[PDB]
Order: sequence, then C-alpha cells, then structure tokens
Amino acid sequence: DNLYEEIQKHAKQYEIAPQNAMIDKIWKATPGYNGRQVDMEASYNNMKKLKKFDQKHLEFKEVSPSVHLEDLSPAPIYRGHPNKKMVGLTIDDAWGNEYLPRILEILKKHDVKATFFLEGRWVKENLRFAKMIVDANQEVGNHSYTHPNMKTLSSDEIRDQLQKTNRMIEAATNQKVRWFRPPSGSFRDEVVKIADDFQMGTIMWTVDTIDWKRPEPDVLLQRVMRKIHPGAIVLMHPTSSTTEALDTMITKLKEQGYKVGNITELLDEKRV
Repeated sequence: DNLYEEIQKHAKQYEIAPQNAMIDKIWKATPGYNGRQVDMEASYNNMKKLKKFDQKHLEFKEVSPSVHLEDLSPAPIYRGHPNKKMVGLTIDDAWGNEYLPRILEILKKHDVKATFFLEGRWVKENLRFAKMIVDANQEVGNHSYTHPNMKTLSSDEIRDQLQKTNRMIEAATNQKVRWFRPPSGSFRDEVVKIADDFQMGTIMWTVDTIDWKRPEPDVLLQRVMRKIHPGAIVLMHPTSSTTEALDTMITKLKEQGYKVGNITELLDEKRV
C-alpha cells in the first residue's frame, strides 16, 4: 500500500461529525461546533517528502453543523462547546484603570484577545481608557449603565440601561456591540429577551476567579486551572490579583492544550 492508500485507510479514524447548537437543560444556550474530514490532497502533500504516514501531518476540511447559535430561542450562554479545546477570557470593567494598561500588555504578549464588558457610565467618564481597549484590538461588550441588579429592575429600566450603554460604547469605540452580561450575574428571562431585541446575546461564565476579594495570585491561578475545561468562560476584573496572575494563567492554559480568546472567537464554529 502506497502513502495515498495509507491516508485513505486512516480517514474514517480522524473524521468528526459536526455538533449542533442546543439549549442544555443546565448550561442553557450552547453553540454548535464544526466537524472535520481528511483533506486528501493537503495531507498527501504534507507527507510526500518523508514517504510515511504521520497523523500529525493530516489536514482537514471542516463540516458545518445544521443548527447554529443564532437559531436558538433567546437564552443565556454560560460556555462554549464542551468539545472545543478553547477558553474564553472576559473582563468586567467599571473601575481599576490603573491595571488596564498592564492587562492589555499581557494580552498583547500572548497574542490573545479578551472580551471587555464595559459599564456605560464608566465609558462616559473614561473615554480615553475605552479607546485604549479597542485600540489594542480587544472587543467590548455591554455591562449595563450603572451596575444595578437587573433581575429586580422594571422592563423600562432594563431597556434604558442597555440602550444608554450601547450608545455610549459605540460612540467611544465605533464597534458593534454583540454581547451583553448582567451585573453580578443577576437576571431574569425578560433581561435576556430585551438584550436580544438589541441583537445581543447574553454571556454568563463557567469559571469565576473571584478576583475582587484580592486573593493571592497563585490562589487565583490554582482556582482557574482546577475548574477549567473545554469551552470555559473565565470571569475577571481589572484588579491586582488578576494582573499579577494573568501572564502565567495564559501560559498554563496554552500548555494544557487550550486555545485562548474572546467570546466571539470562543463561540465560533470553526475547529481549533
């Protein structure tokens, strides 16, 4: 059997079916994830010179799922797909400007993006720091205007909180707001549905650093590595604990085999 036949014989072993988006009973709205099939031409070209089959040199064509995140009814997203070897980094930003430049340097050093959920009043009062985030090519989301408990707010107040914040973000950053996150994780269905009326998904998380309690950096780091999993969304703030731990955290996440990125990248159906 020549090399081409050897690659053919291994094709089904490396095939993966696409996985559909769905609303999990516990984790709620979950994106789909592409499958893959062996690309015969690219794989052969990768193994031609050494004349031997090596699964590390396989290349693939991707296969899209049939049900997508945007097909689902309005529902919060806690996680990326549980088979996608990627973690999403998120930072809720309404204070702590003194750590923002260093956090952006750490992200640049690792060539990773994070989603910064911005409070509307913070943006209004700190336009130059909001621009600093987007000039670093980071993406921004909506974290309400004044950080209320949105579960107990009237429908009117929810709508006003979301709309005021989008108007403020879009003027400071010139980017479209795709993602909203409720302050303190407090919400009800009406919050998710109103956010959907503004073309925003609602983004919760699966791993909370609890960095606002000022944990020792190695305690924060060990908490994250213990709880992390494929598709995890990590919640941080601009704090000394996060700033002192973030560099090693990203290194250790990559050493574990995880891609690291922002929410848009995490929820993408493309394979890692």
